[PDB]
Amino acid sequence: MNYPAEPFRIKSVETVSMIPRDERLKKMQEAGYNTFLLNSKDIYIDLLTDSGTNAMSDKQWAGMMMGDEAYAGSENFYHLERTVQELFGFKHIVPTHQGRGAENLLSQLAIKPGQYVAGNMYFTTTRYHQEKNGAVFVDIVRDEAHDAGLNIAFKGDIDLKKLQKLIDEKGAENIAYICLAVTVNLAGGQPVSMANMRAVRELTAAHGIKVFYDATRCVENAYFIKEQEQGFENKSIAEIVHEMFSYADGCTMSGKKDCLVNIGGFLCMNDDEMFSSAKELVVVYEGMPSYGGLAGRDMEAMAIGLREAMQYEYIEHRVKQVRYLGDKLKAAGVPIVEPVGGHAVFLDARRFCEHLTQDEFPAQSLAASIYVETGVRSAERGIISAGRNNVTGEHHRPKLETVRLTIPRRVYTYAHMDVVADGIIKLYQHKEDIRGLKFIYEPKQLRFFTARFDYI
Amino acid sequence: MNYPAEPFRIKSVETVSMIPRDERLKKMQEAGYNTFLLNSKDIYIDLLTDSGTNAMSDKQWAGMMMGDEAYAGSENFYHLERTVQELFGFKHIVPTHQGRGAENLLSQLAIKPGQYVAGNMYFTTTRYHQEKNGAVFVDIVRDEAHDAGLNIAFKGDIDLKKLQKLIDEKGAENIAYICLAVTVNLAGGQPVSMANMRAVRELTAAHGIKVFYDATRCVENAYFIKEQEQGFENKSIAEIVHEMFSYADGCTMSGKKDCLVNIGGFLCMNDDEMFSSAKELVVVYEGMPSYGGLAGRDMEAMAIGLREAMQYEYIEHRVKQVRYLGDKLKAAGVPIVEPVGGHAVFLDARRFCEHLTQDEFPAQSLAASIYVETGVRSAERGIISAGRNNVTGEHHRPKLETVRLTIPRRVYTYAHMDVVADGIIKLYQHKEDIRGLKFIYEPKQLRFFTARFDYI
Amino acid sequence: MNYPAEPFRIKSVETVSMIPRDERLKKMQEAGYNTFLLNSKDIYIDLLTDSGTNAMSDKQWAGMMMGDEAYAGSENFYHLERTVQELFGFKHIVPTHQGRGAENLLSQLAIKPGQYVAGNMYFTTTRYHQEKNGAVFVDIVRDEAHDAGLNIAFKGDIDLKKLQKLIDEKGAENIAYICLAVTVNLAGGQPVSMANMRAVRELTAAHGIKVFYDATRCVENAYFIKEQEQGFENKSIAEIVHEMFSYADGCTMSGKKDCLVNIGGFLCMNDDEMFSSAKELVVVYEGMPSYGGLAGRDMEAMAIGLREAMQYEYIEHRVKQVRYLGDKLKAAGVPIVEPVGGHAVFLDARRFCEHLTQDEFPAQSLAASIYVETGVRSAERGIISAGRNNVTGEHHRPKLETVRLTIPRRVYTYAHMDVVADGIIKLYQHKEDIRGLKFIYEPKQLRFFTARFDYI
Amino acid sequence: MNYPAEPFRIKSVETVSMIPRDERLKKMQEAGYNTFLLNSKDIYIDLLTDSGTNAMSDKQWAGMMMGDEAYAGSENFYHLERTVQELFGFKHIVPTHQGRGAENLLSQLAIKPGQYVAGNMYFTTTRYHQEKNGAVFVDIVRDEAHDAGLNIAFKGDIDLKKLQKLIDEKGAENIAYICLAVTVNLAGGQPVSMANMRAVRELTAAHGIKVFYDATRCVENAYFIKEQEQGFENKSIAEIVHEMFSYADGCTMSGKKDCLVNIGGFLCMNDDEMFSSAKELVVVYEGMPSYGGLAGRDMEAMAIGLREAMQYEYIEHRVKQVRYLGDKLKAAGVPIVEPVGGHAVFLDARRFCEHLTQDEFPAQSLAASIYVETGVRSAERGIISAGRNNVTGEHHRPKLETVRLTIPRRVYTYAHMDVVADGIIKLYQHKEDIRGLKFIYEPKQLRFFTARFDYI
Ligand SMILES: CC1=C([O-])/C(=C\[NH+]=C(/Cc2cccc(Br)c2)C(=O)O)C(COP(=O)(O)O)=CN1
Ligand SMILES: CC1=C([O-])/C(=C\[NH+]=C(/Cc2cccc(Br)c2)C(=O)O)C(COP(=O)(O)O)=CN1
Ligand SMILES: *Cc1c(COP(=O)(O)O)cnc(C)c1O
Ligand SMILES: *Cc1c(COP(=O)(O)O)cnc(C)c1O
Ligand SMILES: [Cl-]
Ligand SMILES: [Cl-]
Ligand SMILES: [Cl-]
Ligand SMILES: [K+]
Ligand SMILES: [K+]
Ligand SMILES: [K+]
Ligand SMILES: [K+]
Repeated sequence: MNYPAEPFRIKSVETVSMIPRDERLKKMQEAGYNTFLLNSKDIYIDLLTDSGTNAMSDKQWAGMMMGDEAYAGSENFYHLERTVQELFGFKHIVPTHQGRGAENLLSQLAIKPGQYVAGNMYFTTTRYHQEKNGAVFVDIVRDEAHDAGLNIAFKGDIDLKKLQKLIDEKGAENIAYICLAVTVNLAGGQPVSMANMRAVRELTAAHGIKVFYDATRCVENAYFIKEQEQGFENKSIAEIVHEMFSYADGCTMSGKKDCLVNIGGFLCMNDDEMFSSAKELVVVYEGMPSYGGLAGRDMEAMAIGLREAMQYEYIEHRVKQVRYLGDKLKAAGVPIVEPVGGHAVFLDARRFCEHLTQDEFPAQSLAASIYVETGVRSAERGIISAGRNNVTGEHHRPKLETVRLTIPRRVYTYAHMDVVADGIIKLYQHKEDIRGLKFIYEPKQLRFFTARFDYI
Repeated sequence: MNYPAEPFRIKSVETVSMIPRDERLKKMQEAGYNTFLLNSKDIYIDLLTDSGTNAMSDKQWAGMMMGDEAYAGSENFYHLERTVQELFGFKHIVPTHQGRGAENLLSQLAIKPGQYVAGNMYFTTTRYHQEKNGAVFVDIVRDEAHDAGLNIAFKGDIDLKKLQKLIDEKGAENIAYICLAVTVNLAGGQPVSMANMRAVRELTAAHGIKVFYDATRCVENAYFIKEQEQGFENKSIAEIVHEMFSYADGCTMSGKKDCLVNIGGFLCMNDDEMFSSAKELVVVYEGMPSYGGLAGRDMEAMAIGLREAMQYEYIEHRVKQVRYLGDKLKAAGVPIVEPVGGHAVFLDARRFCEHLTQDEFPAQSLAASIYVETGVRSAERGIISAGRNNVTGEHHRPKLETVRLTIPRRVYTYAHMDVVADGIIKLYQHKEDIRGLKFIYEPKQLRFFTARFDYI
Repeated sequence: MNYPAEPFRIKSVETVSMIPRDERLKKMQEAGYNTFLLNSKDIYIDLLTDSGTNAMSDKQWAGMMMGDEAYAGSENFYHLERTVQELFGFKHIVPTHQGRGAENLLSQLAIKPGQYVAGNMYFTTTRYHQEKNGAVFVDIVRDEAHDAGLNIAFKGDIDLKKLQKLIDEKGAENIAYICLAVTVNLAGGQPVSMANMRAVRELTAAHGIKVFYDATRCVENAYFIKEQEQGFENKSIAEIVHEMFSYADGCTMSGKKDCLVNIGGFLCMNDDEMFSSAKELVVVYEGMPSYGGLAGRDMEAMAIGLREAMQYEYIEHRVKQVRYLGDKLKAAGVPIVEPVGGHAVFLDARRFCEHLTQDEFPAQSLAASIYVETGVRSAERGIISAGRNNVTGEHHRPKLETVRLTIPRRVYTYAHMDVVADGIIKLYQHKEDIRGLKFIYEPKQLRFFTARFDYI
Repeated sequence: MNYPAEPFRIKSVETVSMIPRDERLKKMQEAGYNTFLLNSKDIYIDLLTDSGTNAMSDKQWAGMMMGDEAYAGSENFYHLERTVQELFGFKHIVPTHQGRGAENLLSQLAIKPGQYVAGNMYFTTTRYHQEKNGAVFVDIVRDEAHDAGLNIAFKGDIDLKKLQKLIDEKGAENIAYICLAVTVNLAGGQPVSMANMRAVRELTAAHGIKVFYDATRCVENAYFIKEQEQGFENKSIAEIVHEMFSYADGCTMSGKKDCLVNIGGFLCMNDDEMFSSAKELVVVYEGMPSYGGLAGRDMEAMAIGLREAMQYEYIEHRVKQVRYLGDKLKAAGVPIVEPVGGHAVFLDARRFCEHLTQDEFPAQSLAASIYVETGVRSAERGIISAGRNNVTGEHHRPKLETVRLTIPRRVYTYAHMDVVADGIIKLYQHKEDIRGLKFIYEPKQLRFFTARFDYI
């Protein structure tokens, strides 16, 4: 209905190139049919992740010239701190070099073994850090989130009856915290409504339960709220973002997503004692409370980017660029998760590869075939990424078996999207040629980053 | 492909203001309805010129960090010198801060007063430096080049009969040189064939006449040759460039055009004694022969960009992006100069606004309307820019009353082109509503730069 | 020459300023009398640490423009990898965001709880990661390293008899590894001889014991070998470095020291299995095996800086600039650790404050006093940094109770060193006025980074 | 005997080669014993000029990432405009790519055939543009300026009697303007007093005569005023600069000197009519009035740097670093121009090599020897640069036969100065071994840059 032009100009460029199909085939076999193991120079359009692949602005790069590299008390730390305090409203901030650094801190601090962490689906590293510290993870997202072809708004919402049932069955004091993610990545980058955030806050508060947001794509989320939730039409993105976090006790953020940077994240909290504990731990893994495993210039760039993300036209274009790709795939009949989310289009590999069972890793193989036929790199987001259940030793078997076409922010154009859509539409015409995979090498956790496979 | 995807990704972005229509209207009126008085900060898409507005590459910006700022013997100078010798095949090079710096040097070195300089049309600064040093300019472009709507290939070609005629009516000894421009800006960015460059070289050499290229858009020109001149389909852009200059005795270059930089130019020649004399003169106006009024980093950026310009996919996309805008305008019935040239689309503001007389400044108001409706700045290239006749006091009346949509290299997308086209097309549907202008402040010189207007 | 000029020019600058004494006193109080808690903007000359505070080169800032920010397979990773393979000679490399990220990995991978890690003294984070994974740390440095005034060469050498005794008493199978640090920071930056490294490799290999170097100041170390170990005087820094690591099974390194960067580190090993295991773990804490919690641009800068550090004139100047500062203090009677080490001058606070006992934290108070009187920040390196013995709950009581005047690489001049020395000399004249401190806030590990104190 | 520490620390370094003496001799030979022909890569300490060789700040480099490269109405133009209007107090500013571009403009604008332009000595390019436009030059500096060893304050002052004399003999209507330079370069960097600027303005104003400054080293000049002129002890650098230009009708500025940039200049004036004419001409030679042959980023850097220059500690250190080298040379008995100027030390090569006559080029040979012995490049500033008087074909015979040790701003340390001094002193102690030179290649004009020599 609307695909706006880029609300910015190109200031500098990076060359892209395609290698022949025959070379891509060798590369893909070299990589054990795992797109995560391919090499950057062999990729033409790199949709592996929107993590840390974003284009910075001229103002960010100006800040990159103004790094105060002091070991302690860098002025760039104070700019970051004031910016996050202003925009998110949390009392305290601890920088980390990226998101999983903050998850490591939060999980060590806030989980006793045997407690439960509940959330609206999960991100791989987030769940791993919860479980590594002794938590049992419980999925409390609404059922609709797991239905790929279901086109409803705010699919990321928590089901308050699931949360209430967990409380009734396990007791509030045995829930370490709720991890509320905005947006919800596995559902396709699906937003959570303000009404749901408020409802979750009221119920958890009544039971003394803490709520930490996974804030990684919170600006994308705020845009969906402005666009679709009644009563927010006229509120600014910044106001919506500030209200969202008013319903939380803290957050983990990978700045490498919505803060428009190549590195960076942080942990926020309102509680003073937790803040003191977090500082005692940040020095073990990351660095000082005033740099957290980041150079000063990166704290600067992250401060500037988070503020830039609040510009309405930027985030509207960001999200509608993704929608353009998904709209084009859907109009051609390629099966995708719906509605399109904020950061990626998720192909529905279960439908794309109906000739394979999920045990033959259709998402992983489709990702491989897309690179072979198009030079586009995408991510597996199904049974491989979901990992092994620690308790049963068997695959987690998510209902969503998808391939993620993940869009870095401010990097590509609509013409690049057309390339991506065309090549996937042409692969769809011979989708029965996609072969099942088996493991030849499986890491003990987060296996999808470096596992190797062979064709069945 | 008609319209290829960009053969690069965005490395960094330039922040723009997405100023709405009501505010653009206020800004346009405060500019005296003169786009030259607009502030850059208030412009979304700036098509005033392709000069010095290009986006550099990551490699060029790496070069910007390696500026050897020494007054003499800079490594960056030696890199520029080697690059230009390699790619253009001239013996000697003298850097200048931009094209008209080299034009100053060439016209002082190579023109004895009274001599003739003949070229395929002309450019403002180039002709001015010729005439300033006593030359008489003669236009030897083919008659077709002055027919704005005639769509023929290699429209910038010289008419060899005109050059022969000049030689017989004036004598070769009285011709300082032939100024062969590639492309021809005033015809709309029209290319010159290799066959024509060969023919021109042959005739002149037979009479001892020198040929200096105005080379500012030589790479665009090279693309047209690869695309459309029989025999060159399989030659690389570099091979075409090197052959082109092999038919010249030297050149003046604005790096600000096809060397993909924001400042920079140079003078090349093969003659040892002209070179000695250029090195004396460059000290007067520009700088040392080893930096030419450029920072070392800029010599570096220009060395790198000129070589990046040789990449086929880059220049193909550069030219086809301009063609896309022009094609889209032409399909909607918008009157343009044809065929579309390499760097810009020229709107025929006379036909656009037939209901206005030339004295009511149709090009100038159309330009103003374009900004109001889209945030796009465009250049009046008609009666206002032609200046006033001071002997008679009436306007100089240009044959071409145009608005120039000049496209910087690697800055904009096809979606920006759609903003431009869509907005001009809507203005075309209501062309009768475009109001004439009248002066309210007219300076005596450079009136295009600071004049102010009110609607009649 | 005893004090060579800088083997480089200044490319860009950062202003320095001093706030008045009365304001510094307030700042010192607000900081709990812990220099680690002061803010950068309040520091005149910041000698807190040489960690990450280095000035990068033009070549490094060129690489900073060439960040390939791909999530997997960045070109910058492969540059780092081949640079470290070339210069250190290890088979495999895993990037980490800095040194303690590498330490986390090594200690988790190579320690069975109950085993011993033996080393020539220790760095705080290194030992903490050893202990938190269940090792007992054993100091096997030669006795002389603990004798502040004893001016002998290669104070950092392991005592082979101490190592053999540990083997005899505890069994080789109960030794997780030997952590051999080059230089040895706590002894004052004291080098290890190539003969010692050889002897250690011969003994350990016969017992099946692995040796991992803490390579963080290995280039400083190499310089001392070149300067003072007979038969190396005309070998290149690079040769020496490569031979040093030929005696190791791997290493941890903080690039923020001798790789001349503001962020960055890595883990190296020769063993194939351990490498596979390291990659399974890097994704939990840091990131992919091909970015390790760094931006692409940072792997690039680190690759470039490590190679720059091999330049003899650079490392000669670096080390002799520290010596200059130590020579000036010593000549004026200020007590220092001797001989001066590679990266810092260590004030002997035991002799500076003979009126205080070590239980009164003379080093912590001397660092506070230096800042208040001069605006120079320096680090406690005594009883506070030594930490708390977790078994008995008592302070570790190091013989060395020192203050570290830590020199960032390529940042300051000899004139700055003169200012530092003059201010400390003047303080020493009223040394009796320095008051003892006591804890008011003690973190549970690594307490020196954020502890707060008050005067006794 | 105050030599302050640098009021900045090193943010980034420039890589340098330090080739040994035997290779420097080889290079010096290949260069024809002319230091202007040496390559930058072969020089350790490059004191050829303070022009465009300065180190910029982090703030300037952040400005470099904020280049608004628009052809008209760039934010960087507006920032430069308001900054110069503010700090110099002129009504109108026209940017130019460097000083001699502005001189071209001023001389074309303000000189009528046959008029006189009188100044306190002259600079090469400034006087050339004056004469080229029909002016007759007249030196009205005080006679003292020409006496090298005369150590008096404000040596650049104009002699009011000579000005009154010129007026009486020639008539004020035949004087185009007084060209007053601050500092006076050819006298050795000698300052002009506020008293003299005031008196010059008074006398000229009495006769309706214009005064235009050469402002290139106006900040250095302001420092001398602050340090030494009674009435200005308590005035800031900025207040002094602003008062200085209040005694002028306009100025030409090379930003490559006291604006702390690598490229840039401008033309200032108060007269509305001359401004309009200057805007007409700037288009011919430089660019639009809105960029003047500069990239937007450079207008930015120059705007930032002019303001930085006003910082007392910066300019105090700048001047006292030059003074340090001069004082060390004079204490060793090396003959120099006195007092030491703002930007350079001038060796008196006449006395240094009193065994040679001027016609044997003692300054040129000394410069050669300085480089061979230290890797310092310096500028011949004597008979060779004076040039031939080609009316007669003989050498011009300046009273000042000098070698200029020209100090770029913020690039070097006092340790570098010691390198320079130590080597020159060693040379001085066997100054008889310096061999005379003779032309083997002389150009007709500007022989300083390309002439080549051999030992007699
Ligand atoms: C063919 C050709 C050129 O195209 C060219 C640059 N073209 C301009 C600049 C420009 C010049 C005057 C007024 C305006 Br309005 C705008 C443009 O905007 O099209 C030059 C000069 O080169 P230079 O600008 O580097 O000195 C020489 N020959
Ligand atoms: C007083 C004063 C100057 O000193 C000056 C430049 N001064 C140089 C450069 C320089 C070096 C060698 C030959 C030449 Br010829 C020139 C120097 O080394 O001292 C200029 C021109 O400014 P510009 O260089 O920006 O055009 C105007 N006035
Ligand atoms: C990417 C991500 C993370 C982890 O962030 P990193 O910076 O990659 O460690 C956590 N949660 C979500 C929802 C993410 O997308
Ligand atoms: C600085 C240091 C470390 C830790 O590295 P970080 O990058 O600070 O985490 C480890 N060992 C030694 C000897 C060090 O000096
Ligand atoms: Cl992922
Ligand atoms: Cl000149
Ligand atoms: Cl420390
Ligand atoms: K520009
Ligand atoms: K740092
Ligand atoms: K990245
Ligand atoms: K320069």
